[PDB]
Amino acid sequence: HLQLPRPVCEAIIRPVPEHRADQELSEIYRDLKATFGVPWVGVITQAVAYYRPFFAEAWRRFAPSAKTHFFERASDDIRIRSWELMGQSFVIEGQTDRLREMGYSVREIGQIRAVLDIFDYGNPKYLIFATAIKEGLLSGRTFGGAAGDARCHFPRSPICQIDPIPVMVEEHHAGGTLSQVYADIKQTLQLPFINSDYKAMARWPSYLEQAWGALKPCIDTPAYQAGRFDINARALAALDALPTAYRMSRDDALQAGLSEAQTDELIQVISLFQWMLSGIVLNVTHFKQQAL
Amino acid sequence: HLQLPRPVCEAIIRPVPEHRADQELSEIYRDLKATFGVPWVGVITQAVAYYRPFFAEAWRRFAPSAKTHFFERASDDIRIRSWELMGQSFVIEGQTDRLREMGYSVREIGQIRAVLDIFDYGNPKYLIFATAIKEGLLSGRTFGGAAGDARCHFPRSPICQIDPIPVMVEEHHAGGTLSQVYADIKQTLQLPFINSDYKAMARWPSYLEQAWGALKPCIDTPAYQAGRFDINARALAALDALPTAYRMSRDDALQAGLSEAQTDELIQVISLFQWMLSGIVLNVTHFKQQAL
Amino acid sequence: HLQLPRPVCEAIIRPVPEHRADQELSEIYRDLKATFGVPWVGVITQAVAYYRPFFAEAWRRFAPSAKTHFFERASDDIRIRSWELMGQSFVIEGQTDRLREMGYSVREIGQIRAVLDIFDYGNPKYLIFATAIKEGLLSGRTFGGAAGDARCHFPRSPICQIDPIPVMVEEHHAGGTLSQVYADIKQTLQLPFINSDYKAMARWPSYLEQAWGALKPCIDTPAYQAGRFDINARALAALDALPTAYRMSRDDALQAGLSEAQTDELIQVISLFQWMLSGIVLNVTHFKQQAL
Amino acid sequence: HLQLPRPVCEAIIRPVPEHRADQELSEIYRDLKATFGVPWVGVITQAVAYYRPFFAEAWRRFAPSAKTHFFERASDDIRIRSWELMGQSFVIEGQTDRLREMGYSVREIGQIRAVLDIFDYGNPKYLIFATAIKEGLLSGRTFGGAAGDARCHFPRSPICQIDPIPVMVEEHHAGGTLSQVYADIKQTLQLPFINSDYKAMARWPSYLEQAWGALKPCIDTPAYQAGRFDINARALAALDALPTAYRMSRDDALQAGLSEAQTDELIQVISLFQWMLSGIVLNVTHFKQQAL
Repeated sequence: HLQLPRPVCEAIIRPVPEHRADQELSEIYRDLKATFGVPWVGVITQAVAYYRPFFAEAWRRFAPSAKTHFFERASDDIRIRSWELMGQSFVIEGQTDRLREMGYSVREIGQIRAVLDIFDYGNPKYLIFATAIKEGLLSGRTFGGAAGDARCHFPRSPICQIDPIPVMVEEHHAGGTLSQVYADIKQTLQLPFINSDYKAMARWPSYLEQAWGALKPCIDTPAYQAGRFDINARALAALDALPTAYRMSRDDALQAGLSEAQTDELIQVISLFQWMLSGIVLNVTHFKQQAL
Repeated sequence: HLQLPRPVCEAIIRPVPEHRADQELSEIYRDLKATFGVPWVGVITQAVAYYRPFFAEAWRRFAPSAKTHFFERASDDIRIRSWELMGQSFVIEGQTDRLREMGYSVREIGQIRAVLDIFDYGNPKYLIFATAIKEGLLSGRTFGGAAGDARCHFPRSPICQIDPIPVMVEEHHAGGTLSQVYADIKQTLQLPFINSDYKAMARWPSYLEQAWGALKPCIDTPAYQAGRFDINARALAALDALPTAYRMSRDDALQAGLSEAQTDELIQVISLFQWMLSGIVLNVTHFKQQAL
Repeated sequence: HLQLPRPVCEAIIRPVPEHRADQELSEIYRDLKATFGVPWVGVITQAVAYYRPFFAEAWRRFAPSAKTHFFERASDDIRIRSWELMGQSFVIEGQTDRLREMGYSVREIGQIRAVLDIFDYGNPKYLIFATAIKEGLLSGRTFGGAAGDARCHFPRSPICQIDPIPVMVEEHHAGGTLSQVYADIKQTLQLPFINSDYKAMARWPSYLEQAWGALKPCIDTPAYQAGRFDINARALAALDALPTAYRMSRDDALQAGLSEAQTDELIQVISLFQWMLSGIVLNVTHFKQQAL
Repeated sequence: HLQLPRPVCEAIIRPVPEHRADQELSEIYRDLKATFGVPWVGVITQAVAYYRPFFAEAWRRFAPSAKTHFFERASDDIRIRSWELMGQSFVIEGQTDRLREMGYSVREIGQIRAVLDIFDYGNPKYLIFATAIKEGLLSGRTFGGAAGDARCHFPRSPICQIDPIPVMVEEHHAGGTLSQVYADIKQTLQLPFINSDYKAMARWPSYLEQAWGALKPCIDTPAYQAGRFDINARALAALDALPTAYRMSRDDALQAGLSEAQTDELIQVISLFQWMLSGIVLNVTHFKQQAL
């Protein structure tokens, strides 16, 4: 009965997407993408972006760890675990053939796998970042900092795809039918937003409904909820193990320039996204397992 | 009341899309795109591609002209005329303010214009090609070939975007309301196919539904049907003025490897697509005037 | 025996290249590239950009004309004339067989032509811009702006290559012998700088060694000097026919924030690049006819 | 005083570069790049590619292992080991200060690092592949295949740079000084060819002049020599642990269609490249530490 609570969330989330970002924000957005080695700024960071002096300083405190061999391996090990959990817990009778029947060519199915690959690789990095932000605020604690194995502090595996931004069907791009797929997900996952993951799948409307439609019955089953706690506890372990110490408390929030009250709302906001992220990692894993 | 007849189109169309093309075909596809200087193979040429040795040979007979200063200016003057025609015959309200209110940012509206630019540039080039193919078959005639102004034989203005293929929501990609928006168009336009320019617009569903919604009432008004005659007449004039003579008769079809039967079917296919291309040139013009 | 008088420029040129440009200036560079529809910022515009508030202002005033059918055709008509001129004045030996025998493959020779095309397309546009800036300052006149044919004000031929920036071997990149070919070019062309064109061709040092060596004997022959004057005059004529009036005189330069002392230097600097731009249009034409 | 014996190479090496590779071979070249996740076909694979039916068959059999977490981790640990090794064996002064003073902007130095990054990531993967071909042929043995940890069989970390092909100044591109730096490199490393990485560094000839000059004294110091053997041993150990069994014996090479004469020749060619990739791994590690 291992299970992860969806927090209270009073808070209005105010993402700054990349197509609206001003030049100052877009610089941090670029540093973020380059450092992780991902071609998309996640909604979580679009949302912490609203509290921009916090985001700026938090990222600055976190960026050194993100650049390390340790952080590459820690994220990669969360992807592997998800691949392990979902393969053991759920039946994946594939869908390459289902897609062929629908009309999809081998080229197209390639392009889809390539999109799911991006998020497969990128989400454990956002999860760990989310975790550090939320736990730093909540506990005021200093995390990581140990020397240990010197190879842990080495530069991460260096190749990366950072351009272009994946094609994403935003919520105001959406027509009616797709809007209902988008409402169906928000409700099912209990989120006020559509993940970048689904939006990029949505470029292929008929493909997204098929995939989501196979994933939906697995959400909040006990094995899913167990698996999600597991993924969550591993991001908590990566937080404890950062190569460069990370502290960003409520008081560092004030010093960064936020009111006490804005810090309270930020905590609700990051707690929501942090809870979202262990779930999307199972979610993306599922889509990718079907795709093979 | 000048009108140009929608022909009979008994014939099944069988386009080989780029994501399906094999190595041999993809190579002619690359030469096509490179010469015209467009990043997409048009449905017209996808469809004539089914009759591959005719398509191969016809393209060979036409490409010398396509590479010329003459052909660049003839295509460009067709765009200019359509801009001229639609600007006068139609009151087209600006509508970027609507898009803004729907939630589209200044950057997104930019990307949308960039897509319309592609087709605004490329469709006169496909229109003239489809005209050469059609009339060569019907009349057996040898068109152009005059020396004239030596500058007409000069290399065309050199710059092109060749990549990537635009993002198109193909018909099997399409979801619910979009399959009915696609249906709406097929019917209104009397076509069995959805054009590439709509599919590219389809990446922004909400933007398609009401760009199209604004254009639909214009189709087959007298000023529309007349503007279309004008565009069709000008492609016939560019056909007569080709700097390298083009002949591809019915008997060349047979020589190419086609049967009498297949050639009969090809004539129906090219006539339908040829008819389509003057309509789509006004259509794209309309979209693009809306988007100022 | 006709020729373009080389101006005297004692003035130091201080180009801001794209790889040192700050955010604000990159934003203007970007807009310049998107409107011209070329992938590179000219050394001409890099040197004017030093006197930044004047550059910013000459560009806002000129850009309305740059976006027009008139400006696209006028620039393109200068490319045609240079092709005509060099073709009739010079017997140019083909060099692709000699490239082949040096080791160059078909694709490579193709890459070489593609780069040449970029400058064959772009440079007349810079020539006209430079002419406008120079004459506006020398004469104080308002140029163009007559109503005339409505089509001249239409949007220009709409698709372009903006990315990536051409691979250019800068002077501080060059090793010994490439620094000697750069020295040669400078003295023969009478310039204190290396054009973007040669640096781009310099990606293939041996090809540049060849194409420059075949061009050089033709430099400042009578047929060159007369053709150059004619190219020049075409730019001056392009100036009087601009769709949207352009005035940027000394009084305007002062108002933009320049001193008296900086305006005299700017007049010198633009004067030297203006003279230059007639020569580079012919030079790449020779290049490009060598490579047929 | 440990050292890797250089093998006698009598054989003429005959690489098909990406810019000459035909359609069939380019499609093998593609798959190799999309599996390794690098944007370049290595010269080792270019030379084995001459023996094309053997090349196709050795890659079909090795590709199952290359697609695995094991292979990703194992290649990555070779990168980690060389960093560790050159770091504790050598005190390497920074060079970015001299690059600055030479004229290199912050972005250019950034670009150079990004190119170094590529090889830093890819080369271990080419080391291991080359090791499998050499040992397979020399010993007739089946390599890897034991079940072990299930995770080893999982899909590798799923993101890559596959385009564009790095800018590489080939030997028929090079001019005067470059040819002599290339000459220096060949004799110093005892190779009758230039590696992809020096030709890439060569886009910036003065950078290559500087980075190679700082390396060359270190070449064949005891420390270098001893470290190179270690890297070589770990490749040999990666070979015994391949997730999916690999056999490609001389007998196998006969079935693929090689004579006995070509197989002797192929054994000499792969042997010389096999020896070489242990060195290039240390070599670029050095450049990269020079450039921190």
